[PDB]
Amino acid sequence: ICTCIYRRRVWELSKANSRFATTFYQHLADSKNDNDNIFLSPLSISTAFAMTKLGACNDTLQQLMEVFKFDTISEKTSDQIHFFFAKLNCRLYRSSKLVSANRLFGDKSLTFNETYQDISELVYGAKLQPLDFKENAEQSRAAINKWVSNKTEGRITDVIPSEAINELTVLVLVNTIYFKGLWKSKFSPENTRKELFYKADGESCSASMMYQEGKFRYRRVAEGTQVLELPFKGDDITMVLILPKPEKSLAKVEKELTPEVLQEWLDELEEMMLVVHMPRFRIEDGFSLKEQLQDMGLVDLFSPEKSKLPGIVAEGRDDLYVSDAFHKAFLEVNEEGSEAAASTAVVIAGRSLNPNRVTFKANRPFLVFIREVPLNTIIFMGRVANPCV
Amino acid sequence: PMCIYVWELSKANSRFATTFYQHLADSKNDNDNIFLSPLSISTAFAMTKLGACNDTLQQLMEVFKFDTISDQIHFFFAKLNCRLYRSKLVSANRLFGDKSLTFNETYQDISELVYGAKLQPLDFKENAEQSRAAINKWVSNKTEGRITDVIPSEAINELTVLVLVNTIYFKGLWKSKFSPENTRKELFYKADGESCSASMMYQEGKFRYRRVAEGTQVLELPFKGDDITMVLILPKPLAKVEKELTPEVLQEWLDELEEMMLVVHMPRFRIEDGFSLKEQLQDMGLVDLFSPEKSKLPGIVLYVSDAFHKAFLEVNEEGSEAAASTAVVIAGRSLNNRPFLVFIREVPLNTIIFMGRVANPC
Repeated sequence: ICTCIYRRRVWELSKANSRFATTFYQHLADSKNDNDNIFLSPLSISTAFAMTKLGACNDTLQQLMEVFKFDTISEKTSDQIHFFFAKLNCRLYRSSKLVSANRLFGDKSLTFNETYQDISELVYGAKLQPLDFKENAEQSRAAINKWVSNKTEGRITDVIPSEAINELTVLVLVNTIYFKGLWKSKFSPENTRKELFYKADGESCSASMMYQEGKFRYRRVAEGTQVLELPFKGDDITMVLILPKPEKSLAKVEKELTPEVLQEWLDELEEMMLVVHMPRFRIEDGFSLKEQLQDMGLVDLFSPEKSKLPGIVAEGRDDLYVSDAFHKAFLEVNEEGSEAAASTAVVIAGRSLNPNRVTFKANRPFLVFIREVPLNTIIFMGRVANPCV
Repeated sequence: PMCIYVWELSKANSRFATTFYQHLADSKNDNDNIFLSPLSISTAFAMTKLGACNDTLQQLMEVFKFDTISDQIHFFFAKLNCRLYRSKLVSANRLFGDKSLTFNETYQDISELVYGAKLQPLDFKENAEQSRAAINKWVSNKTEGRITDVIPSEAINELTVLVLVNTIYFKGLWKSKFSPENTRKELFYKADGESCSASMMYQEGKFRYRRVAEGTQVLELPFKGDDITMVLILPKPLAKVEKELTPEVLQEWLDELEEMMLVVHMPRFRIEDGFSLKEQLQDMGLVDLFSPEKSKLPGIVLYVSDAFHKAFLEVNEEGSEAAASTAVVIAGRSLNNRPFLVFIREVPLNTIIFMGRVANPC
């Protein structure tokens, strides 16, 4: 945009968004078997719900502000949050594509308040779309899924699974962020070799390991955890990997992740000339945020008995509540970046490199982050626990 | 003339190129970068050839591989040169002989018509040093200021008869220029246990590539006229390809190149190298010409005493400039992970004109 209440601005909100991001990851991770891959965008989640908060009141509002940690932005009122999001968004959605598919669908004569409509449209770029859930749920589901697959250029198709929508749904929320980007320092396909990945428990399996030597921001911190930042073409988006000393389990790294120690690691990285080895991997993960969030304190927005949602009116039957909330994420990373494999081979001539150069061999499970650096905003988060094919 | 005893010529020449390289390579150490122009050396000696005779003429015909294609060779070399000097590829040839000696007419007439070589009088007999200093000055002008010292110091003395000189100079712009904005400095740790600073260039584009046998990468960067080209040979992360380099090999590699897209990283550097042609040439077979009691050289007014060579190359963002001379001195006292191969070839006539080894680019 660039030009009911509870209680630079971009730096404050990025911090809030990061604390939620860590906590939601730690919970989601806690819920899972270690050999499972995780990948999700906290920013679409915090953004989708900050857009939804626009219509809530009384206690619903009060806890949205609290679950997503926006209440950490001291001396600010809930309305102020949407200005901060307006700023953050302007900047974010200016060889790095960031496409945000985000929407609130609903209809059984659900009329959104004029201003809800307008601020969602202005600050979040969302449309609050009337969809006939009542008479034709299957076409409604199909329609939603088609809208997302259009926004995400064909990747992320089955957002809304099947049964989750039917002639009883009121409002459903769907969000994702799509990123397509090329590596700053591409790997050459001629040095992609099958090697052994050593799983969280036990199994050795074959991943296609990529290799390159280059200058990257790296540091080896406490308990031998190596942090490494690889960048995309155009130095504002980077991928940060975290690989623990093989004695220490990643699981433990997850458990001790404060956003504060995450930052502390970033400040300890320096440009350094090293040898990189990391698998090519595809991670796709999608889910209903609803149970996860409920368990974290977001109860009232989903309860027909408790949802204070002034923003939306229905003729007579006012017990409007968020029936479901879905989120999917897809990452396919290879030698070129997060985009189409083209056979760009690489020839480096005239480089004699020091022995006793540090090696980075992510051949055992590691965390992944996709960080927007100027804004310091975590766009994606994950754990490549098994890239075997 | 006395004692006779195009692609064909290009082939002959190339066979000498590689064979000269290996003899020069094994006298050097792999830490050394080494640069020369085969074409210059074969030009200057195919010019000295018009004065030789009996066994010397034969030995010259046999190590500069003209034997593979006597008098007609010089017709062919001017034809070759006619198809070759016309974006800056230029040559110059010149004889500097003693002011008092009366040089043979017909010798001088073949030299000018066939090679563009004029006889210029100098006083070797009495004012030797100003004469060698004069020759070096001609070379500088004809190589735009790059080959400056060719003739050493103590080579020309009171008894020097003729100094035959050749010059080639090239300057060309890249078909795809490397942009300077993203040229990166970085430490090159040379095997002499030290870190010297290098400056690498980066670009991405379609280039004729092929990773041939044993994983050796071969890359051909074209210059603007698409006729002169730079070929790089990089080993799979050494001396090996040098010891296996024939004109055959080079052809086969260049034959299986594919137009593919790559990211190229190559250092911005300048390399200069100079050396006496003497021993290598002799034990390649050319013994008689340097050896006083055997050198059958009638046609000129006589033994060759020592030949000297020097060359220059500089690769940069916009293109590269290279230069070389061979100076054959007739009766003057004789004296004197890292590396990749570089070839600057003219494709239509397969003329290797410059050839080298780049090691240190600091």
